[PDB]
Amino acid sequence: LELRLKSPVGAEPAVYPWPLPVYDKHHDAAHEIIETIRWVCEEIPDLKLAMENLIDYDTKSFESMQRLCDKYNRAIDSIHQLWKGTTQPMKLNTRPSTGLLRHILQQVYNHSVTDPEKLNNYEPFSPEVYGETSFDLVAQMIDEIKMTDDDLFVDLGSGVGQVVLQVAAATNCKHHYGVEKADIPAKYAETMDREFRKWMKWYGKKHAEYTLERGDFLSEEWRERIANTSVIFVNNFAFGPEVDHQLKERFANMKEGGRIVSSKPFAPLNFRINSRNLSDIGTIMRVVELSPLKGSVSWTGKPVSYYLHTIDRTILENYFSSLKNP
Ligand SMILES: Nc1ncnc2c1ncn2[C@@H]1O[C@H](CSCC[C@H](N)C(=O)O)[C@@H](O)[C@H]1O
Repeated sequence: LELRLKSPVGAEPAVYPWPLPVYDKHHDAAHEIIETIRWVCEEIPDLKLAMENLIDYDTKSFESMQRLCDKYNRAIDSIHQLWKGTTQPMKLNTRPSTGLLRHILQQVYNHSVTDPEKLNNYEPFSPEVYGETSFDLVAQMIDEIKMTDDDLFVDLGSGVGQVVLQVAAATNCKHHYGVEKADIPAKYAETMDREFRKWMKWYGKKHAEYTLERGDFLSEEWRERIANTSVIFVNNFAFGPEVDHQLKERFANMKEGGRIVSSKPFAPLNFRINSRNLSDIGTIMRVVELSPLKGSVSWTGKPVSYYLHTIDRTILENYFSSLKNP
């Protein structure tokens, strides 16, 4: 006893058991199905036409849901016949739109994070405190911090890996990495990885290369990896002064133009270079606050902020030039 959705591009159908599972208070498989059909309709205008010709969905009855799926599946067959005619088939090889990606990542997450409660079982007041950066902040990061095929992206402390997946889907960096130390999120990230590749194949959408790794970003191996990374993302809000200090040491080896996006600044925003602070990491970076997304508040009730650091040794060079002057 099952529900099936055919892939728009001929991948293996998506199959859902009955009764349909629930993911949390605001997400279940029934609505995932309905939204998936909605989104495939956005990918294919012709399919959207066929679906207009709409019905009552209850989400409680098998026959009603089996009915909805059958109507979608029949419309998919016909579109597939259309593509055998003269009609150009949906272009493959494209990136998903923002709206489609959101849905894809929610879907991947719901299928991968089988017990979301388990992510809260970290040692409190430690660097392992878990918190998820929202899809919208990542989207803003992607928009403002323009990346090219020259860039290498790393999420330091990548959790279940969903920041990496979003960036990999939206940009053409040569490679994207996430590294995560804790067992529970790193275990989930393995399923996130498989579900992402599967679902992206299912929709016929491409992503850049990425790897999700278990590891410790303070390790010897990671010193060099960090030095060669051009865009670092790091949700360091709960890392603490010790870990932040260790990261500063790693960042001091980065190249000009290297960028770090973080939820807590690595240097003060008003940094004034002088004779006492010569070795502070502030001597080699510009730090700006990224614009808050309209009406977004933190647990502090203040607009949640992220910070962009750009490696710029020009700061230091200019100070030393000034010392050869009046
Ligand atoms: N030394 C270290 N190496 C790898 N991961 C670390 C670490 N110290 C802390 N972390 C991880 O950093 C994560 C912070 S939560 C942020 C998760 C994700 N990047 C997001 O923004 O949505 C936690 O999972 C914690 O385990």
